[PDB]
Amino acid sequence: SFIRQHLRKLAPYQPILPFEVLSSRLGRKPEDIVKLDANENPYGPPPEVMEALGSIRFPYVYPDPESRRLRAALAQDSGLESEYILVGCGADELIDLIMRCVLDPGDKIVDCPPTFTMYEFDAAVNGALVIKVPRRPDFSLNVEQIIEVVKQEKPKCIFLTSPNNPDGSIIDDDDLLKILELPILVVLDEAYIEFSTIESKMSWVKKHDNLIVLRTFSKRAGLAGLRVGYGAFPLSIIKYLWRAKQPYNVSVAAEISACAALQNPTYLENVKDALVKERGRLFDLLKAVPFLKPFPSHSNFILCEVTSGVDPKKLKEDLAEMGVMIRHYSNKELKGYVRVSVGKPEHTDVLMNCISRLS
Amino acid sequence: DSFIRQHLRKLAPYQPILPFEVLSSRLGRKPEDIVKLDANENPYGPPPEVMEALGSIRFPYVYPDPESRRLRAALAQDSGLESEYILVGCGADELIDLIMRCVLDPGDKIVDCPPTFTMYEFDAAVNGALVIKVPRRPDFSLNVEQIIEVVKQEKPKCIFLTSPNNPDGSIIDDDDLLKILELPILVVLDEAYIEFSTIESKMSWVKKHDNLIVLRTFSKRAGLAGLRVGYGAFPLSIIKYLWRAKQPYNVSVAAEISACAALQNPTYLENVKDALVKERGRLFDLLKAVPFLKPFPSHSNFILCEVTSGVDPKKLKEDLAEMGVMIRHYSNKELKGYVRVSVGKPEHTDVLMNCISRLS
Ligand SMILES: *[C@H](N[C@H](COP(=O)(O)O)Cc1c[nH]cn1)c1c(COP(=O)(O)O)cnc(C)c1O
Ligand SMILES: Cc1ncc(COP(=O)(O)O)c(CN[C@H](COP(=O)(O)O)Cc2c[nH]cn2)c1O
Ligand code: NA
Ligand code: NA
Repeated sequence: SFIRQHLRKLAPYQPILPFEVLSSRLGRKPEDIVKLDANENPYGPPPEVMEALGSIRFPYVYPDPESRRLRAALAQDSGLESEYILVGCGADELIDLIMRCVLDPGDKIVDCPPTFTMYEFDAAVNGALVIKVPRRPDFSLNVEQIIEVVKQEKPKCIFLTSPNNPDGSIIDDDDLLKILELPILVVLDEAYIEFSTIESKMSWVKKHDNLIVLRTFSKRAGLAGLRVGYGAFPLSIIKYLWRAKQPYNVSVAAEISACAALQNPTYLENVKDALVKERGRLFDLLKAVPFLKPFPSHSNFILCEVTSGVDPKKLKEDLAEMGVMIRHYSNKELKGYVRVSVGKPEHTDVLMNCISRLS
Repeated sequence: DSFIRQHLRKLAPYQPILPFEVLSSRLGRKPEDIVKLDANENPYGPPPEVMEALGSIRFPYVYPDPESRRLRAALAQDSGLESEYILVGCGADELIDLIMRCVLDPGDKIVDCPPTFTMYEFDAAVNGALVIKVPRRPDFSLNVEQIIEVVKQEKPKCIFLTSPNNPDGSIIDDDDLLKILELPILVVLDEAYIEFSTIESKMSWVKKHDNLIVLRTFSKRAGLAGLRVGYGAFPLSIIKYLWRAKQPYNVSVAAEISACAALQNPTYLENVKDALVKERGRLFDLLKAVPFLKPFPSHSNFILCEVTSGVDPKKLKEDLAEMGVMIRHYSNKELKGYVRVSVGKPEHTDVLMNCISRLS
């Protein structure tokens, strides 16, 4: 085989399926499926987006390789100069790009599960070796053990999600600053920060040349399908990433949609506020379910430990049969939980109705 | 001193081109007053079904199908090849890079046959592979006897072969391709421009050659370069592993929707292809009459010219840009002596020739 040896036993990522595919499999129209498994924004993007997408002037022309219009808009949005900002085909592209540019095969990376499964997946694809330092029972980082493995094994980078996926807890500044004192590249993933009251740390990259901060349009801004994310990078790192990055992965539709979304700050704030409001209602409803233990969250989702002998995978599959999709991941660190995205109030109501009829 | 991998600290960047909105600002001209013939884009745009579909996307806020299965079903119908052999990429660019990422360890070797598409050498450098060059012959044909000899000597993992080639447009004949396929190497045949030729696609060959991959795109004939959607035919023993290593969601909803829509209008696709083939012949004869340009025959939607008579090819390209016409010049050893002119509308050719006369 021509395939690289380390890929021959790669464990694949476990993606989820969209409405058009779910319809065929569940026997339901898309409008008759409640989809709470990928932290998507059920309100969709501001109306400016579909107006812009239906009037793209140059679909036949390659996109701007420098995404300079969006980066100017992001400099306005973030307060960080555009020289520090890269745009990616989702935050996913930037996670992978960082690893491709920093990790030689055999280099080590620290991961803190339970967390976003793409870090371990991307490390495996790139031939890096993962050092797992598990989070504490309250999902907080074990900084003492992070420091120890960093001293002992000299990993090159660590990814840290805040608000974390899948539980939604936030990393306190002092923990992050303690890790930034180490000779390691820290990538702070702020994919869900808009659902919190915490300020983005994008500006910190000007004071820490071993910090990257990642963001996305996929969740709050309702553009998951168009694939557009971004990040703040130290100038000493971004100069090399520019040279190694693929020229045209950010499509014209991605750039146009993100710029259009930013033109409606009132819509973006209102949908965010609606989702934050429903998060509290959903939490209280799930807490009353005898076999679910929800955790507090600053994101647009709620993690539930499944208790009382209930099979968490079967719970997820049973709800899917009933027309409601929630997230279950089959690996050792996550298989005991289910993760419920925050949707419209009527989506929560359907979910709780289905839960009440289980078994 | 730096977190960046050592081999990337010396990387030569790719030289991309700029879109109309950036050109307008840089040149001080409206886009309608800029003639853009530097990236093999289709000036007619995609079939009208595409902008209709893009304006009515139902679920922009939902992740796309990680398996792009609706488009792959349509591509199976279009190509006659079963969908299990077909991958969809964020442009053919994604598939070129994906192949290299899955097949080349650092230090592994790839054969390249310049002058050709510069992304092969760029992607090889980014992935830490070693490029083994077998230059094409003076008529741009492959040197099969040298490819055979170098494969035995260097034991490379793969070879990329463009047909119609970028930047000259010549085609690889079946016997040369078959001889190369007998070698212990992965052969990637890049058919990005095949629709502008009279040659049939070889996607079906991957069912009998498990060391052949065939790449295609919607960016050129189908007018979807900005939406980023390409595809390829892969042996089942290779595709199984590419599926596992591929990023889940790089093919956007807009990419899948636009490509499916384009395929609903075969008449439009044929008519714009025929208009571009017709203008290719007219453009060739006009360029041939320019004393300091030597155009080469082409089966694609572009014409390569050797710049002769002591004329600076880079300055020619930059002077034309100052007049509002963009053609391709690439600054590397094998390509710097040429300019490449994409085939546009007849009126685009006419502006180009006016500007050439004003330099001459
Ligand atoms: C968005 N993650 C989403 C949920 O994935 P999962 O936790 O259920 O496995 C969807 C996704 C996207 N790629 C893989 N899964 C996300 C991203 C990336 O979002 P974009 O690429 O769309 O910008 C990055 N970082 C985090 C923490 C999350 O949750
Ligand atoms: C032989 C060949 N195979 C694949 C692609 C990629 O097509 P996609 O499906 O990804 O759109 C191209 C496109 N080449 C264009 C001219 O590039 P140029 O020759 O350097 O001027 C534009 C481009 C895209 N990426 C870098 N350049 C090509 O010619
Ligand atoms: Na409970
Ligand atoms: Na001539």
